[PDB]
Amino acid sequence: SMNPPPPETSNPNKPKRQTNQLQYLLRVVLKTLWKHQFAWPFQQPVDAVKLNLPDYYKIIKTPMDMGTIKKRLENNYYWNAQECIQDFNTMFTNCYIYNKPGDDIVLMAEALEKLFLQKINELPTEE
Ligand SMILES: O=c1cc(N2CCNCC2)oc2c(-c3ccccc3)cccc12
Repeated sequence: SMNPPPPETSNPNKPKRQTNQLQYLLRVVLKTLWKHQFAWPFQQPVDAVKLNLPDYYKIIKTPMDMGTIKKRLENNYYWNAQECIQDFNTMFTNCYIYNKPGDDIVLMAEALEKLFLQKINELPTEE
């Protein structure tokens, strides 16, 4: 059993910016979810080998995790806020796609997503 390579966190061929919205996504949104009691499973890529989930990367073709998002934000990898917001949503959706409703991992994702939605509701207007 093998894990795929993780998502890229640097790409000199990809245009990127610092924006006040992206700064908010790191300082407020990522920071808030990262410190949460249920953050730990989402702080790095899913290790499908160690977790004995050999079908994981057959079902999940767009893996994403907050470790990757954190690195991307710190590196200023993104062009806009929507790209980063999409990464968070991909992470949550992967969990709901792979697992059953009410599973502990799904409950954890739901708690993080609730806070995510609350914080992005107050995403500042672009300066
Ligand atoms: O979709 C998942 C599906 C699963 N599993 C399916 C249910 N049993 C635990 C692993 O785990 C996940 C984990 C995880 C990582 C380390 C320990 C525990 C969980 C993290 C993120 C997503 C999943």
